[PDB]
Amino acid sequence: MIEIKDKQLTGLRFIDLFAGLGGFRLALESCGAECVYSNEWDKYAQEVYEMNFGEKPEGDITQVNEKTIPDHDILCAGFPCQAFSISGKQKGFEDSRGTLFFDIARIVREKKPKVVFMENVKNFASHDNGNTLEVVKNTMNELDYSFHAKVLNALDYGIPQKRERIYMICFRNDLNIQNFQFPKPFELNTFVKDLLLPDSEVEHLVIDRKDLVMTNQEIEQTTPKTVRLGIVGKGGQGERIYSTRGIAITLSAYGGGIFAKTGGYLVNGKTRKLHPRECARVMGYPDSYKVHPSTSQAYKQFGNSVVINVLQYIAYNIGSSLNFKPY
DNA sequence: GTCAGCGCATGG
DNA sequence: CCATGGCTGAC
Ligand SMILES: Nc1ncnc2c1ncn2[C@@H]1O[C@H](CSCC[C@H](N)C(=O)O)[C@@H](O)[C@H]1O
Repeated sequence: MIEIKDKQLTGLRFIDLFAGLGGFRLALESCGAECVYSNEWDKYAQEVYEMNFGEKPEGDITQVNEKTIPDHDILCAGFPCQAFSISGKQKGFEDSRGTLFFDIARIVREKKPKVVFMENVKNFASHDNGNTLEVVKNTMNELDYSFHAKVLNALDYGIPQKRERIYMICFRNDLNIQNFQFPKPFELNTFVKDLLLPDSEVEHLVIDRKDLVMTNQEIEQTTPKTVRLGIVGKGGQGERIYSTRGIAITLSAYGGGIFAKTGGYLVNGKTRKLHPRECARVMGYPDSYKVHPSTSQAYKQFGNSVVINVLQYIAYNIGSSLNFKPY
């Protein structure tokens, strides 16, 4: 993560829905806001959260009466993406994992917060011939909010990962906010090779396979794109090998392949997958964040999360717009 | 609960 | 043509 000296959000409160690791929390707290409620039902997510923040998130959102919730100013929520991802069955709202959005709607109507800030995958904006996005747009307008959405590739903001996501911000109609804007991009100056650990700590992650085919030569100069050097088996998800001089591919939570959830990389002549910590780093997490003791669960948790750095820049821009109230 | 081989939509 | 991003069955 980046460091914010001008704390544009001091004195405001928010809630953490579908918390996971608490990615939304680090982002907002670094700016000066305060967390007053949280909610996440996965047994293990509940453990890491407690370990790093010191409180236990409430359970199942579908059975929590909306009137218990504390008063707040910003509702943070990165709802489930398996029903909308380009790697799935694309069942949208017909999937019981796809109807969460409406519980958000339910909560919003009662507490009328100043800002709603959500996140989801690139394909959300194109699913069902574009109908799905309209539905979120119209429901938000009807509840008296404005709607702002855009797709941002992580490599345009300092993190070497090809992760494209749609971000959605909604201000309450009576505040009259007319100058919010999405941060401007910049040149990358960090690559996969600048975050790896020493060879003595990753020795157990190596893999020697004899169905290894080489389709390209290792490059000699840095670039901001994924460079495939080889393949194993048939070359499907988790069977592709890239270079440490380019950038990482999207980390996932239920992935397959011999190089599951992270991908394979050629390091100093040997091929291997990434360490939980090297995963924490390509997601922009700080070396002080204690990860879960069970390696397996740790991989899944990272593949489900958000990048910290992008959430930060957008967070700042939000506060700036709320703070401009001239005579 | 963990592992690994898959199979096809979408965007050039 | 060419490359990327969860589901399902096995123990
Ligand atoms: N019905 C429900 N009630 C509560 N939490 C739920 C839920 N359905 C799914 N979840 C949890 O929703 C999360 C969505 S992914 C979000 C990750 C989070 N943004 C990050 O910063 O790490 C998963 O952890 C899932 O276990």
